[PDB]
Amino acid sequence: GGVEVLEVKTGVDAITEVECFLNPEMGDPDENLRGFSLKLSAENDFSSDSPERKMLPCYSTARIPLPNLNLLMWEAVTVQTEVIGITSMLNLHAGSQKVHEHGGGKPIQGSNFHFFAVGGEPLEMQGVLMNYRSKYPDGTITPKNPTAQSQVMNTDHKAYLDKNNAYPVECWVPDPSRNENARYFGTFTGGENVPPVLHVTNTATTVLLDEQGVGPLCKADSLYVSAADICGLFTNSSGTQQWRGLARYFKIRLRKRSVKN
Amino acid sequence: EVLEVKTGVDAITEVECFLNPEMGDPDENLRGFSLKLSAENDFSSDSPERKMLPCYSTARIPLPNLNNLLMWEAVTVQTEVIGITSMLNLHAGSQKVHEHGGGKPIQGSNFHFFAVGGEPLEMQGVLMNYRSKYPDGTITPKNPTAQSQVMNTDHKAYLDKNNAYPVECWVPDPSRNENARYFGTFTGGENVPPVLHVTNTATTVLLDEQGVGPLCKADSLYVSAADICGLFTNSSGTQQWRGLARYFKIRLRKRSVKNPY
Amino acid sequence: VEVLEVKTGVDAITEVECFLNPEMGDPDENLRGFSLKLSAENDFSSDSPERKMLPCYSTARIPLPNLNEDLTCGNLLMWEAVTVQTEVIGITSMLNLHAGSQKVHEHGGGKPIQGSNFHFFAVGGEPLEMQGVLMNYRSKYPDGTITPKNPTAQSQVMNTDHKAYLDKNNAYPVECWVPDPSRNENARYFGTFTGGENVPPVLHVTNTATTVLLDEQGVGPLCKADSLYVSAADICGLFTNSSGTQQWRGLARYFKIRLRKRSVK
Amino acid sequence: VEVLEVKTGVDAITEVECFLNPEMGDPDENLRGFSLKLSAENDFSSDSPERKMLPCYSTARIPLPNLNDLTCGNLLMWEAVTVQTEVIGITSMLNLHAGSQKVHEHGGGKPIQGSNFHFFAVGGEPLEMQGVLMNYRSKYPDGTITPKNPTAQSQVMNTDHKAYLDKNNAYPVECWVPDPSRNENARYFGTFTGGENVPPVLHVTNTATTVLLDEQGVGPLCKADSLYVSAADICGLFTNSSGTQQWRGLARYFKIRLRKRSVKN
Amino acid sequence: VEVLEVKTGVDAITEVECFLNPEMGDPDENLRGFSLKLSAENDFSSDSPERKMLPCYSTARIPLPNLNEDLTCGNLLMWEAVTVQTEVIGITSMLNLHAGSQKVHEHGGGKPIQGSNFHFFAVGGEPLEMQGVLMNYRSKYPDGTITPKNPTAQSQVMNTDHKAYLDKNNAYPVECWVPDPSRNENARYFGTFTGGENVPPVLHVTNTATTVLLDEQGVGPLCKADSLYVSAADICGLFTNSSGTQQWRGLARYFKIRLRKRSVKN
Ligand SMILES: [Ca+2]
Ligand SMILES: [Ca+2]
Ligand SMILES: [Ca+2]
Ligand SMILES: [Ca+2]
Ligand SMILES: [Ca+2]
Ligand SMILES: [Ca+2]
Ligand SMILES: [Ca+2]
Ligand SMILES: [Ca+2]
Ligand SMILES: [Ca+2]
Ligand SMILES: [Ca+2]
Ligand SMILES: [Ca+2]
Ligand SMILES: [Ca+2]
Ligand SMILES: [Ca+2]
Ligand code: NA
Ligand code: NA
Repeated sequence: GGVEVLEVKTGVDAITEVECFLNPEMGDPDENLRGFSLKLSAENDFSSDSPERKMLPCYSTARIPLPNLNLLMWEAVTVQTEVIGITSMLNLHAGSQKVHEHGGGKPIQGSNFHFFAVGGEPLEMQGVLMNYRSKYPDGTITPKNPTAQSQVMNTDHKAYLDKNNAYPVECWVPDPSRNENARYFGTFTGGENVPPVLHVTNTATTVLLDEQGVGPLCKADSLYVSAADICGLFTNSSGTQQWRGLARYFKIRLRKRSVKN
Repeated sequence: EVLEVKTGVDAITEVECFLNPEMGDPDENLRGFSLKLSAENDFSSDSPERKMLPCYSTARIPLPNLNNLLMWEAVTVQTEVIGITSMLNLHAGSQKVHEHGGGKPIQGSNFHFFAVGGEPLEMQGVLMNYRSKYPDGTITPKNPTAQSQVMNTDHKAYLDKNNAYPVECWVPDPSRNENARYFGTFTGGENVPPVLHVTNTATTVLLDEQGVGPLCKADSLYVSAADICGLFTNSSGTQQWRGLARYFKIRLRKRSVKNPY
Repeated sequence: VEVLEVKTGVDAITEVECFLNPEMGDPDENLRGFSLKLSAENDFSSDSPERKMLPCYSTARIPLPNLNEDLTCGNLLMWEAVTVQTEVIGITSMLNLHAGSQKVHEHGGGKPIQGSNFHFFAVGGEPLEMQGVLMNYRSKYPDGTITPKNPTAQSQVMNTDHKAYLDKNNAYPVECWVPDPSRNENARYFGTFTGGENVPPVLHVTNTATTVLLDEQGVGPLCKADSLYVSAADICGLFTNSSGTQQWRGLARYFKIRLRKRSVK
Repeated sequence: VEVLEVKTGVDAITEVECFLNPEMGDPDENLRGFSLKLSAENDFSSDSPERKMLPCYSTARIPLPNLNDLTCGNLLMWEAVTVQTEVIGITSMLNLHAGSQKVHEHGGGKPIQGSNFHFFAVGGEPLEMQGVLMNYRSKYPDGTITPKNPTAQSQVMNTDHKAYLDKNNAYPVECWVPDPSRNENARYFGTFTGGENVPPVLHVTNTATTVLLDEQGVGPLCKADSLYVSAADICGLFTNSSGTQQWRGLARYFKIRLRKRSVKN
Repeated sequence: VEVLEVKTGVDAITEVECFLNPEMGDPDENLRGFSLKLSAENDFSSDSPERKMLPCYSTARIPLPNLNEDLTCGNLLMWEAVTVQTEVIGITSMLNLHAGSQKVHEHGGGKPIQGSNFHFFAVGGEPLEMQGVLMNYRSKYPDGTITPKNPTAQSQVMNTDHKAYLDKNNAYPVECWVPDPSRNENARYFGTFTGGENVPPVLHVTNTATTVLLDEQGVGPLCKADSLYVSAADICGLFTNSSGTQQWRGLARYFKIRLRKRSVKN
């Protein structure tokens, strides 16, 4: 969302600044519950595990188009990123189960995953499943023809994050054996009672240069941003639980680089 | 366009202030607390009272008139949350932890935030529930939609008024604030312990990557804060936010600039 | 004070070593280091805590080797505090789970001390400057304590009337006062508050750790009238008796402070 | 091995990439990456865990481009300089719909949580291990390699229990640790976090590198042109809807950068 | 000391390696590394813990190459400890949840070791200097222990009468004594106490970590009488038996210390 691209060229020197956000793809079970999943089911036998599409958070991604240009290529040098709306979880009056008789609502808590990537091509993913026998729904892209080895490392499960709201977060991780032309960062914190801990500051910049001083190079003059920001579980007054996600901001600086094809 | 730092005898000034917390102040005696929290309101019928909603605090601090032109440049800040030991009173009002025990400490979700800028803090609105009906005397996202639960770029505001912008509705906007520095941490959960450090030896440098601090437009500095420490649980089981004031000491220097006009 | 140069070498350096005992309330002669059992659920309009229930800040004034014996030589010296090594004394005493504490379950050991804690020290050349802040401005504080006077609802946030020196040991309740960040130009203070029923005490000891007390201009606290001021509060958590009653437990703090002679105008 | 100069030539650098699958017990063909359900409350005199209940260390020998023989010219060995490593599949624990006990009526499944151990090593020879037992009287199964001649002293430090991690899916994690008295030619890193309610906390990034050079600037030297990687990544316990519990493990990726080093022998 | 290796190379350097066993109480011959089960709720006026219930500090004197035939010199050569590498041994043993421990719930695995823990080591040129502090000054400590003498209520805070040397292994209860920050001029010590009934043990191992033992003047512990002292306490937490009874569990600690010869003022 909100993609803005600015190229400034003075002679030899060309800079592009990209600003955008990615909305989260938590499942959106109805139009009013944008940012949430469908309520979670539980205790499905591994042999009869058929999760509904709207229950499954997916990775977010966007292809950002750059000024269409040894080759000259756009090189991503820095990123500033932030999770947007962390204070929204201070609403304990709407929908959440009371913590006790006469108390306020229960904060969002529980397992969470915060992840982003910036690359010159789609993020390369490796599939790993909790249960290889899970039957995934139409509209998801999940590991093809999985086996019990898919519960550990099965090198058959290679994919590109090339479609928004399609690759379930539970099925896929960034592939550390690939991604030579992207930088990715994620933290998984698991557990029923895990507190969300989120920091915001406009003073943080991540440098995307590798050990040789080279950033992601934008093949075919396109930049890819990717995210997943599952903040935890929202517990309804009935006890049902729904994932809650938040959008992620990106500001990326790129420069024009002459490079070996 | 920034030129050189002025290096006279009177080229430095120090500003000190504190910001009181704006938790809701539900009666004349409960300054620093919110109204007791409601719970389990349907998203379609969520009408929080004003005194239940903590707000961001801010102050415009007028600076010596200087005047192509000189502007005050904020270089460092020392800041501290004031009165953290008041939470060691476990005899007053709080529910016993168990039969024969002391009162329950303040605990639960918290948010600690401050900013220093040369202009008002720029905010982005994000809601837990876009259908919340916010009370008279609050400034909340205007004409929100389900997209306001994720990122809706319509929701831009300046923190220009005290006791107005609820913390649950607004975050510092990472797409703006070019002339401010902000820092916040949200920690969510029923059982989160407050962890607060005080020392007069800690300094935050406000200079950006180019060595430039916030520049005080119109010879005014803006400080902003929110310090929701957690929930106070009354002996009845009702819960109220507790906030604390924030101290600021800002060092500024005179900076020559080309009038940007 | 206009600060000039550090004085040279040999006897230009002194070390002060001391400890501060904790002031937790000491409800009987056998329970030194503990508070009285905590009360709970007092209405804000009828909150009258007993003295022995209220931990207080510890403080001492340490007299330093006399400088400026030669009053009219026109070269004025003050001791400058440069470094401190400090730690909490007796942290392993909390491994006694056989005495007094409630069993964790049938046949189990005693419950460890845990819960809200506050660890704080300061080193200054004058008394520590405090700001009063109350949970409940209507609290009626007992004889023997020094607490914010004539408080109002504003005293629950920031009321600038409540300024005091930490000028008496075992008198200023920790729950009423904090170091004032708007003052203390001639002291350094450090504190961490961790609140909650189930917080674990986490305490580190090492004789290899040093805190430098010099400010941004390289100047440490300057000891007015050849006096060094140490202050502490080390509330370790709550001790839960077999009945379920709870008492604060505190421990002493050690200080080793290195000072040098500083010329001043 | 006496090290001489780093070689700087054209083919002086190589990269090895691999992953190690976890060895959690694999109690049936469908439950790769899990252990058998845990037994509990076995007397120390009658503790005989089944093989499928015991997570084991993973290890592999990685062959390197052949160098070299003192009679066949100059001596060269690969030196491991850096490693990039991470745990693969951490997001799979976001499946709370399959198998796991509901957290409460109408709730989602219980996340994997509880005791965990994350460990890796890179060496020029097999990892050297020291045996330590919870209970020296534990009878370990066919197919495992456990401390030989265990005694009560094996519950603390029995220097008899020395082994090389030279076999995958054989050395139970609960019986063995890396030996800090050996491993002169390897680097190892591990963290154990124990408890019923411990949250898994796992970071991934392709920007993180661990330098394997020692204080003299020397990395693991790959004897016989082989590198050894070792891992254990027990992520926590999976709680079935019945209340039974199973360990869950995940694979570990390694990318190791090596350079050619001249050596005397 | 379970095992000791002392190597003095051609280059006037000594490397000392040892493993120091924990002293948790050892209530029977099969429960090495554990304490006796804990008692609870003893009145402060009737608190008489049994010896086997009380973990004690571990210590050993390590003999070094005897340097000075001519002890009657104004300058002496002494061993100077420069670095230490240390590790807690056997942390993965706590992954045994099948033996002895109470089930977490019906059909579950055993309860992990958890609760209060203390991890401590020291390297010195002489015995570790200790300060006594008691939870309860009226505790009656058993035969075979060395505990603060003639304690008073001040012994529950700081009573400077309680000075001791850690001069006996398996004798000084951890609950009674701490390293004395007012002494130990010729030793370095490091400890972390984490208290609480549900605390998770968190233990890291790596052979890449080294602690430098030099003071601010670049001088390490100087080994008086050609002896080095290592000291430890590694209480990992409580083991909960299926009955509900609890026992401390401890682990051994490895030391690798590098020393050099220093000419010093007699
Ligand atoms: Ca599909
Ligand atoms: Ca690769
Ligand atoms: Ca591209
Ligand atoms: Ca601060
Ligand atoms: Ca302004
Ligand atoms: Ca009396
Ligand atoms: Ca008495
Ligand atoms: Ca030959
Ligand atoms: Ca060795
Ligand atoms: Ca050895
Ligand atoms: Ca080899
Ligand atoms: Ca001393
Ligand atoms: Ca000695
Ligand atoms: Na008192
Ligand atoms: Na196996």
